Amino acid sequence: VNSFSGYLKLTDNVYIKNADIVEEAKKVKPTVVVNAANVYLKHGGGVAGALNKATNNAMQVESDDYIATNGPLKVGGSCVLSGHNLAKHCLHVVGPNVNKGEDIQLLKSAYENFNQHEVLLAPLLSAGIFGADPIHSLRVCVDTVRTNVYLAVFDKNLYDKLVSSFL
Ligand SMILES: O[C@H]1CC[C@@](O)(CNc2ncnc3[nH]ccc23)CC1
Ligand SMILES: [Cl-]
Repeated sequence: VNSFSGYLKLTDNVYIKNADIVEEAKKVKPTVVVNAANVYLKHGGGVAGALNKATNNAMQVESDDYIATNGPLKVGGSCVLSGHNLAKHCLHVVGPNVNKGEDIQLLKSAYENFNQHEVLLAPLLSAGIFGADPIHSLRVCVDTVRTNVYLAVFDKNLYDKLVSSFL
């Protein structure tokens, strides 16, 4: 039993809700919140910009030190950093950005990072400003993640389409 509330159950391990991931994280304080990161951990917009804003830019400050030490992530890769005031940890995961021409096949690799954590609050990877089809992202999530994932979908119209089209 966990404290996630109001989710629709899609499969044994995948759950979905129309919610602002920032507000969900503040309420639940999950062990892991997933960020829709880029390889430079520049949290300018989308989910990343919103999460970082909610940390009063502390996420960005920590991220800049991480990059200065380690260099950029790989597309499809991840790193674990602090969750600041939102969660114990933030798993920064880089899905492919279609608006940069990146290979959508890397979306499966990106979701594999979730399997290193027993329970996560997450957005749909490569959705929104990353330009992928969110219906496809949900399919890859369900077919790749085996740990317990609670998906927050900001857009109510999109949430309803994801549910009604889910096979
Ligand atoms: O087009 C849709 C695709 C999924 C998404 O859910 C991605 N972006 C977010 N997902 C959850 N919480 C959030 N807060 C700010 C941004 C944000 C919405 C756009
Ligand atoms: Cl977005």
